[PDB]
Amino acid sequence: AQEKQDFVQHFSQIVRVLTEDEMGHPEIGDAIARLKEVLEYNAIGGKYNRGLTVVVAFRELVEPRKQDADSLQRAWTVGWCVELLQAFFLVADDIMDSSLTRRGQICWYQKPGVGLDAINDANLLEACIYRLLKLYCREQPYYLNLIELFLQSSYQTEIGQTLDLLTAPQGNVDLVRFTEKRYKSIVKYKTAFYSFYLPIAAAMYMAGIDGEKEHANAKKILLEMGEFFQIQDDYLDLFGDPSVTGKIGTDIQDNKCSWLVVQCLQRATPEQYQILKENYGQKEAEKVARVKALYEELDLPAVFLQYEEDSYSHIMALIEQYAAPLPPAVFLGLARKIY
Amino acid sequence: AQEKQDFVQHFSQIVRVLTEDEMGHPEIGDAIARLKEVLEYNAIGGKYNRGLTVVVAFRELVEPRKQDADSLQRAWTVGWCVELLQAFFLVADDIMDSSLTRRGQICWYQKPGVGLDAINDANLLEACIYRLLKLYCREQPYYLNLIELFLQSSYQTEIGQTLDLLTAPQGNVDLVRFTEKRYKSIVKYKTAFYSFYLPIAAAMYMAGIDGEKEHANAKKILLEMGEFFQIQDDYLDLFGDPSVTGKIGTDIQDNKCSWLVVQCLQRATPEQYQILKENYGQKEAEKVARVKALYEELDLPAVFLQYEEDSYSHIMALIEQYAAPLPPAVFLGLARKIY
Ligand SMILES: [Mg+2]
Ligand SMILES: [Mg+2]
Ligand SMILES: [Mg+2]
Ligand SMILES: [Mg+2]
Ligand SMILES: [Mg+2]
Ligand SMILES: [Mg+2]
Repeated sequence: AQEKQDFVQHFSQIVRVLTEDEMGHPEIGDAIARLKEVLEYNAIGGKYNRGLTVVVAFRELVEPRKQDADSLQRAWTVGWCVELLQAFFLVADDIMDSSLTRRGQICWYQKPGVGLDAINDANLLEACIYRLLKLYCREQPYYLNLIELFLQSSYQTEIGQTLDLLTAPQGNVDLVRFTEKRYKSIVKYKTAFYSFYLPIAAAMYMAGIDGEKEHANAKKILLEMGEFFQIQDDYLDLFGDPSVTGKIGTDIQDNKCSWLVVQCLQRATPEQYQILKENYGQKEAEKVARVKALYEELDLPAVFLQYEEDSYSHIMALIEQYAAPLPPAVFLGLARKIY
Repeated sequence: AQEKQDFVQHFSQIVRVLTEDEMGHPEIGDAIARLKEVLEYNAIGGKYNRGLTVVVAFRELVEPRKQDADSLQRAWTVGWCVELLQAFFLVADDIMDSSLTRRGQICWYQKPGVGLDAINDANLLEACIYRLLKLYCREQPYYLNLIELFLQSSYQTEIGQTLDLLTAPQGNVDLVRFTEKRYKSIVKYKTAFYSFYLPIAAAMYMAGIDGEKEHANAKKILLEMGEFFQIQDDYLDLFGDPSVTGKIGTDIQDNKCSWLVVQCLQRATPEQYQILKENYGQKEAEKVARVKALYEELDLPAVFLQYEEDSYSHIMALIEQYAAPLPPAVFLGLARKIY
């Protein structure tokens, strides 16, 4: 896009401000050096889809007369705050899941000499958000709105992550917990709210669009798009092409409440339920092959393609009905890239 | 005191509001049940010194005409927010230090079926603070002041905890890192700011006392009292009577940048430095006996008693000079209980 350029470049000033700006407090140098390393390792390396969304939406939503360099700089900073929310979640999630890599890189907590100290580094990444907001936006009228937005997004992501941990406890294989309401509930709180609501809502407040109806309306579209994003992600984990996706999938081995397995449990005969009690969550490849096979027997990819078409119409209907007074392009830009 | 009563009782409504109040969202019941268990296990069981300080100071600072039931209830809620900040730090710190117990109880993360999931429970306890503030204080004029106070206290505690992790890395025995400036720096950020500034400053904002000079002045007294509190705590860890303290100390075994060992390193001859390189951080009891012995050879407890008297005069001088326009009783209440 026309913006990715400026977005990554501005990370350097984000880092300058967060480290240079306690330079008149030398006794904390050594911890501020470490915060620089946490930031650099964890905030950089993604695609920045969520950060950039804030910027794109800011550009589509704020009257061009009010888009000076200072404004823009604030929008780039809020974008980065979304990225940092992200980095915080991911560093913590990787520790909890005992992950090895992320973005095909070694997980921060696995780096020699980091280990569980990453719990504190993860907290710091979260703290940094509110530092940047204060530094860049304290005089703006949407300041407190943004602060509350970021805290509510965290709470919701956390409540979502609880549901996820209660549903899929590693070692307590119980496919009984994997219902569709549960599934949709986890996605909503854990993924959709911060991934699809947070960034558009942030741009909105920056634009002065702060009414509860406007936000209720954007939220309806965006949680629905988040649910599709994640279902598509579950589907693609197994049936995607790794070269295209950049991802080699392991949902089955990791015991996930994937959409695929919810669907499968709704469509299994008892023999199949047991075939799935037998192979769900084994590293061994033939056990994994066996589950995939079961998924294909029951035409789950045809189910997915059907779901993908229905949901596309549904989102477009939602847009026609709830976008206004926002430009529909704000939503459709995102629909086009996810679909 | 005349208040402890009401403070613990009000925890029940804190819990009601944080769990009943998403009762019209059933799909998240099971996670809200878990949040209730996190709250109950981790927020209860301390002495509540920091929570109660908010309440005591609110009572000493707000004109009695403005202390209705609603006001008081808000002060009890902010007290609890300080307790929850606490609980958040402690649950996370125990995971990072691999602690077994706290408050002679099993650490939350060690409870069967919790483990590293406690990272998310700890984050939730933090989120709860901002939920309570919104629920109880959003219409008050000090709302945003409090929010910023709690976020800055966290950032500072975290930066402090970084310094601590960089200074005393478990397995990288290097007494070289344990200087006095370092020591004082860790205490300040890691302990004093949230333990002694946060609660008085919170009561201040609730009282309308929001000027930067007033807060700079309270901070001077309170960081100084925090430094004494912690030095006294380091001293008592080893030389305190466990029956009186309720604590059996293990700073030496756990490789701490204790005040005792900073002092010792300033007063060691090279033979002694090596005796301390030999015994600092061993579980084995005679190695511990050996370090204590070395501390007594160099009259560290006489050093401590001297420090305790000097610092007492110093705090009183600080109070005479920086309390106004607050009632000195706000500070002296706290001086009396710590000294
Ligand atoms: Mg994960
Ligand atoms: Mg996870
Ligand atoms: Mg996936
Ligand atoms: Mg500890
Ligand atoms: Mg610690
Ligand atoms: Mg101690």
